Amino acid sequence: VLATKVLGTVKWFNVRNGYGFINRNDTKEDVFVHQTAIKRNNPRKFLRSVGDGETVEFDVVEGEKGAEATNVTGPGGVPVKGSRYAPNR
RNA sequence: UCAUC
Repeated sequence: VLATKVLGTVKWFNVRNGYGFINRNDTKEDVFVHQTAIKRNNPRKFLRSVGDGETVEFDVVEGEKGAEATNVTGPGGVPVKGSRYAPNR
């Protein structure tokens, strides 16, 4: 873990490919986010996702190809909103 | 991992 409970804005997230990027609000740098790194998914949606432009809170770790987000939630640990491309329950 | 579901 390189940083804990960092706030960020999802740059974009591709539901079909299962990944995207988050822009850190502190450093304004992008970090990779994989679908499996989402800790609190939207219980009202199917599939694992975050939605473009959403505010998220996460840890930062060193990944294979640059820094990565893990333990992704909404701010204060609440569920994420998820992607418009992820179907609703 | 910069995609364009």
